[PDB]
Amino acid sequence: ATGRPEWIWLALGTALMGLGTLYFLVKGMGVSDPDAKKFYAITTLVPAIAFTMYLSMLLGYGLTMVPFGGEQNPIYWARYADWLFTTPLLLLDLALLVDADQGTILALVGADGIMIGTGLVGALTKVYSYRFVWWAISTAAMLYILYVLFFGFTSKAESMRPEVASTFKVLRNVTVVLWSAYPVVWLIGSEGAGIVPLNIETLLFMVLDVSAKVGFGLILLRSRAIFGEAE
Ligand SMILES: CCCCCCCC/C=C/CCCCCCCC(=O)OC[C@H](O)CO
Ligand SMILES: CCCCCCCC/C=C\CCCCCCCC(=O)OC[C@H](O)CO
Ligand SMILES: CCCCCCCC/C=C\CCCCCCCC(=O)OC[C@H](O)CO
Ligand SMILES: CCCCCCCC/C=C\CCCCCCCC(=O)OC[C@H](O)CO
Ligand SMILES: *C\C=C(C)/C=C/C=C(C)/C=C/C1=C(C)CCCC1(C)C
Repeated sequence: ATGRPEWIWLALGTALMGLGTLYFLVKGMGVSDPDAKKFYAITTLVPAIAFTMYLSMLLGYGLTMVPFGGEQNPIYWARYADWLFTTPLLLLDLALLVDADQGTILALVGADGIMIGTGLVGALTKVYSYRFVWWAISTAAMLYILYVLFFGFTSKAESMRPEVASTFKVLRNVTVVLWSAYPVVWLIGSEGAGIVPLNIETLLFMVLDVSAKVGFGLILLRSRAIFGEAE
């Protein structure tokens, strides 16, 4: 409904995830290389899931009211349903690019699950001061992920094919900068201190989400690093 001022950004987000899904879908037709097919499958699913959850927030299904600080506070819980399934897939794109081992993949996906899950608990907590305890644990799990992407993945990438290493380093830098903004927006927005209003908070997440999913995919899927070395 248009009674919520943030609706314009939810509608724009819905449209851009939908167009991004359609573009990757058609671009992925004809790809027969089995390696490339993995990356197209992982990367096309990411905006498709986000499309459905931006639509649920636009129509009002993905919104709940949570009492804290005396007031009833609108909390879009569908963001966490979105991020639970899309953030592991983005990490898989990076780990498959560098041929990460299985133990490291499991550690990354597990820390990511702890990240989003404790962020969800913090979003729905009724005692104000406890919301920030959960924010801190979630941020600690994120810092572990960022550490592994630098001091574990970067070291191996330098020992692989040059195009793999070069594409990895670009996507790593994009991920580190964009993921690090998310905890800041939560802390000063309606889920945390309440300094920035919800309509502006929704704009900022919309720009971060499209850049981290559609922009990330455009860089990856235009690279030759996703094809096997063939003659
Ligand atoms: C790829 C090309 C596209 C480039 C696009 C990049 C733009 C990102 C914008 C961000 C935040 C905008 C923040 C706007 C803040 C307005 C809030 C305000 O000023 O409200 C006044 C208030 O009533 C009294 O303080
Ligand atoms: C206006 C359009 C709105 C947005 C569109 C609606 C999205 C939700 C619907 C469908 C899922 C469609 C398929 C998603 C799975 C794609 C996976 C893929 O492309 O895999 C390629 C691989 O190479 C194969 O082996
Ligand atoms: C490789 C793995 C691929 C993973 C593919 C999975 C994508 C699932 C997508 C979307 C719908 C999300 C639906 C979430 C359901 C929430 C419904 C609910 O619990 O509502 C409670 C209550 O009724 C109201 O507050
Ligand atoms: C690498 C990724 C880093 C992610 C983790 C970085 C955490 C730092 C955040 C916040 C302290 C900001 C102030 C919190 C106190 C809010 C009360 C207040 O002073 O109001 C705000 C003021 O108006 C305007 O700064
Ligand atoms: C879909 C796009 C991406 C990059 C999503 C990123 C989400 C996070 C980095 C979440 C961060 C949080 C932390 C670490 C602190 C509490 C709140 C969050 C769950 C938003």
